[PDB]
This record gives sequence, C-alpha cells and structure tokens, in this order.
Amino acid sequence: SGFRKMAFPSGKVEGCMVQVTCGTTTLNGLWLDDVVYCPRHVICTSEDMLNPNYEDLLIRKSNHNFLVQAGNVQLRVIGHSMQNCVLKLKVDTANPKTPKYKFVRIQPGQTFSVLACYNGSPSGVYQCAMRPNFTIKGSFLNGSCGSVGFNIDYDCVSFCYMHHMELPTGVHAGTDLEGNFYGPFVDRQTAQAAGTDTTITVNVLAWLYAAVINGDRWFLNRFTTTLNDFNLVAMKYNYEPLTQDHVDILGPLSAQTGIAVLDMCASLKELLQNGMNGRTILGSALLEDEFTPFDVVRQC
Repeated sequence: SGFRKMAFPSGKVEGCMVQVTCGTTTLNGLWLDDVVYCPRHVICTSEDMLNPNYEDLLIRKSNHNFLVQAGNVQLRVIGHSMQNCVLKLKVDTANPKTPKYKFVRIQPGQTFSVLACYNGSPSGVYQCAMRPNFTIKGSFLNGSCGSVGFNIDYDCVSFCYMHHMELPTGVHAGTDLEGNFYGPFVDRQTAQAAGTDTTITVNVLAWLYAAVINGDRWFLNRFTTTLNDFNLVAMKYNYEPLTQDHVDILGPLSAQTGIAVLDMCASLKELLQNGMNGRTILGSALLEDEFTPFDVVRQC
C-alpha cells in the first residue's frame, strides 16, 4: 500500500532529448524519426522576444545555422519548417531509439510526466497536471525550454507538452507537439494574464477515494448531497463544477470502496466548509487535485 505521486519511467523519452543551438540561443529538442521538434524562439535573441516577427526572423535563418547535438554526435540538418510555434528540423539520420509514439493534445485536469532537461541532458522527472487555466506549476530553470511531457500506455509514448515560457507570475506555459499553445498565450516576452486557477474537482474526489483505499477514513461524514447543491458549494470555492460524466468516471472507485459518489461529494463539501482542523489526508494538509481517476486506479 501507500500512495505516492509517481511519474512514468522516462527511459524511452531520455532516448530522444537532443540539444538545439541557433545563434547564441540553446535549448532542448525532441528527436523522433528523422525530425527534431523545438520551440521556435530558439531563433530569437533577448531583445528579439520583446516583439518578435517569426517569419521575418526565420527568413534570415538557413539549414546550417542550426546545431543539433545528440550526446556527443552532431546531426546534419537538411530541412527546416515552422508549424505554429514549433520548429521542425529535418535531419539526415533517424533516431535508432525512436519509440512507438503519438502526439496528443490533453484536456485540462488530466496529468502527465515532465522530463526536465538542460542542454539536451535530463536532470529530473516529475508528475504534474494541466491546470484549468492551461498553465502548469513546474520546475523550469533557464535552458529547460523544450522539455517535454508525456504519458506512456504499455509501450507507446503519447507526447502532450513542450515547454516554451515562464509567465511573470512564475507559472509556466507551452504547446502540444503540433505547436498550438495550451491556453491564450503567445511566445512573446510581454505581460500575459492567466485567468482564475480553479480546482480539478473530480481529481480531488478520486484522491479521497484513494485515501479510503489506504485506510484514511476520518473525513467520511454522515451526509449525502445533490450534484446541484455540490456545484453551488464548489463554485463558491473555485472548484471546477461536477458533471455526470465525472460521476461516471468515478464508477470504478465507487464500486471498489462501497461509497456512493454523491456521499463522497457530501464529505468533500464538508471539508470545503470546515477546513481540515489540522488533520492530514494521506499525509497532506490540503486537498490534492493532481491525480486523475485513472491515476488512482493504475496505482491501486
């Protein structure tokens, strides 16, 4: 037993991180098949980021301006194009370590694993959630740019996130591997607002279920509730409102624990209306939202 915030094993993706250097900028790229994916602001200087025009600046770049380095060996670049905010560098060799992979755009509230890198080398791996405002709360020092996040299913790596930039509020932002940003952000160094960060209600429910599985039961009050009353209480407290789909997804956990979903909603409402009084749940003094229902089932 016990319950940890695990991340997927990272060996398949480590096999794929390279370093891309253009002009005086250096960040990390993703070498899959005979293509390398990286953020396009690899081509920008620092004064460039204040207001960059990417077609204009890309037009003063040719194939030999880009240094792709994998471990100690240099990749030969034989084509370059820009798909939204990712640059794609066609190189002359396939990655012999390319896994079975896919590019998927996740939805808010789902989770993934980030492999944090600097200079094409990994330094760490951690599990994080796509916030409802499409930012994430990561760990990214300079040169982390181009780090990717991913899920693994059996043998197949679904890439879902590539890091682009840190907002002036310390949260981070990025794109799918087709270059479209998660959220209303742009790759420009200007003041950009993230909206209200709400809590991923269904995840919190899944975690309370994980808590019951592992013996932590003290929050299980004697009430029940309705979906409407619960959304009332959720919206007062900046909680993403609960839908019958959410209730369905928690079916497995419901049946395993013998606790109806709406009874769980009653207990969660009570926790929202009265704090935790100093008790913990699974060793946390606050309500966790970075585990999906699928996360909880996989671990348990």
